[PDB]
Amino acid sequence: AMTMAKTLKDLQGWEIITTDEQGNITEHYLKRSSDGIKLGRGDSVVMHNEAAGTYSVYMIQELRLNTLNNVVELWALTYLRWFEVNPLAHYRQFNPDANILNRPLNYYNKLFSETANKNELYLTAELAELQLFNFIRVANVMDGSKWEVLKGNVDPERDFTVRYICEPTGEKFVDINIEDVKAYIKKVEPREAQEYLKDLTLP
Amino acid sequence: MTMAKTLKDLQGWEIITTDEQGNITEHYLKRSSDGIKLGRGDSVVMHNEAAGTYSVYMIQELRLNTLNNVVELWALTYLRWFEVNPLAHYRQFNPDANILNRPLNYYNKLFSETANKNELYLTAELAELQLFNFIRVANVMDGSKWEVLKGNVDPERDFTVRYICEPTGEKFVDINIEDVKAYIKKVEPREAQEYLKDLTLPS
Ligand SMILES: [Mn+2]
Ligand SMILES: [Mn+2]
Ligand SMILES: [Mn+2]
Repeated sequence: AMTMAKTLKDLQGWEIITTDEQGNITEHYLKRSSDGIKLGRGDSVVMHNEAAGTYSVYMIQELRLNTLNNVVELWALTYLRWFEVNPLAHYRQFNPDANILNRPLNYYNKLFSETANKNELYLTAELAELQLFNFIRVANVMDGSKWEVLKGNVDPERDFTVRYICEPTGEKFVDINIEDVKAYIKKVEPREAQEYLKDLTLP
Repeated sequence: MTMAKTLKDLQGWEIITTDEQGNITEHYLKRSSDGIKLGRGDSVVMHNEAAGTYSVYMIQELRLNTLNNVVELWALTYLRWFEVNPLAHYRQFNPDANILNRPLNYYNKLFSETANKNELYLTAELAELQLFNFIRVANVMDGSKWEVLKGNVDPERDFTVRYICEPTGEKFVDINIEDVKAYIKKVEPREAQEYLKDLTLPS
């Protein structure tokens, strides 16, 4: 018998659970045997981003299954973290000083990095392929109102708030109801959902 | 402040911005150490740790953040032979063959044994690449040039492309990789991507 070499990662045993329009036994979702964690469209996740030397957060948008060999591809909408926001572009849209006054740019860079909610994410329609071996934890993303309520009890590594969707460049913000984006993502087809989201920030 | 470096920092990739011709607008990346130059249209061999082997892409956009010089390298994903759907491929190029013998296995074995392992298949699916995973510039040519270079190919640098297809390795449409290359560095990134994407869709 061919004894296949394994790695610790193989102990987790991510399982592909397929279901029908509502029940079980099509729509797929991933379940980790070791702890029961389940991932599917609409779920936001904290992933290790080695290129950034820190974590990145995404909203799973598609579990692509290759029926010929069970190879799975996890695709997700990319959120931007505070340091990916274009401060000036942001203030020109929400701070009258940016358009009325002529303050030096550094003024807005310092102001943003000093006042921005570091746990406020910005949804973008830009898809990225994720690898399960980089999974950190399920993210708890909520809108501004819930955030106000939870403010005093936030787990800075799991809880985040989203009020806008914007271009990957961190500009052109559009108010959104993240909870509804989530419901919408797991309801309509992948390409249709992403395209709708992509058009929200362009004329 | 003494900044901590890694060997990667010795390569020093440089950002070069030029007009629609040259000078000091479009961007290119140049590695100071060996002079390697990368820009839209260029196909590249990258290490793919998720795949445990290399992957090939065609750079489609060099995104620059002029606020901090952080660059994002986006590229069209090529599929390698082992990512093609044997059935669909067989079924599309040889077929009008009323039958299918021992499906999966006969097709997987047949394709892998008759396919040009150095034939890539373009897809309009974008992926963000990291320079620290760059291996070498790929030499992707059309079918005619490949026959000429046939007996003198470098297995890890020389590739031939004749089709664009869906990321799932099906629905192959004839394309001229050289023409795609000229087109990519000529029109807007999104415009180019969207065009390539529709090439395999009903319309
Ligand atoms: Mn980005
Ligand atoms: Mn790695
Ligand atoms: Mn793929």
